[PDB]
Amino acid sequence: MKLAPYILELLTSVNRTNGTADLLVPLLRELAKGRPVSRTTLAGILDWPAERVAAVLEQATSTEYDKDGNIIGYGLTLRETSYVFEIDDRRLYAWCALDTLIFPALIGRTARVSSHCAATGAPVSLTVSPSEIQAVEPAGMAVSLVLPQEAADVRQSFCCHVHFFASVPTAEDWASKHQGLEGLAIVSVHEAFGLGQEFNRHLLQTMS
Ligand SMILES: [Br-]
Ligand SMILES: [Br-]
Repeated sequence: MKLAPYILELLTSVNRTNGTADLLVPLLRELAKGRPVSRTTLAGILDWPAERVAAVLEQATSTEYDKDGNIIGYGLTLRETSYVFEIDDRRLYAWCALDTLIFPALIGRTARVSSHCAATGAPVSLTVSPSEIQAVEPAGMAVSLVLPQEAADVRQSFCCHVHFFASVPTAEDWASKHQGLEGLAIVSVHEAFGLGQEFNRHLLQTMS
């Protein structure tokens, strides 16, 4: 289907005033190491004053912190979710299915991704590299999409509705009971991977 509306609103969400756009890729590569990331440490990687890191993170209200106040989660997270994202034998997590498709290209790693079907609980897994997906199991895997909401925080408006499914027909039966979500749509995991590629392409080009 025509996914331009999802690309557009996802980009608008990160390019929004005080958006995450320019800190997102450096933060994700830092979290991919598997350790908490201090705000001060992130500021030096970015060469931003502390107040700028703070304003971005303050707007990103779903950012996850540990007991020491360090960053442990923003899309990619050290805190368990339904989306397992394993790099180099380190088990990390992601906030939603589409995140697992986007991150490999941004952090330059291949991930073994696993979850369960949101409609049936069936195990699903695949290998996501910067350029391709492989070992899609089961092969007909599907993803749900919704329209990101203006100014809303991404995780409650978008992430918590963006799931893996065992198949497009299973997913479409599930969707038929959730028509109250804005712009709900079902795509194959391949089409979702293509959407994330377009997101990443716009993201990287709009980066200093
Ligand atoms: Br369209
Ligand atoms: Br995002």
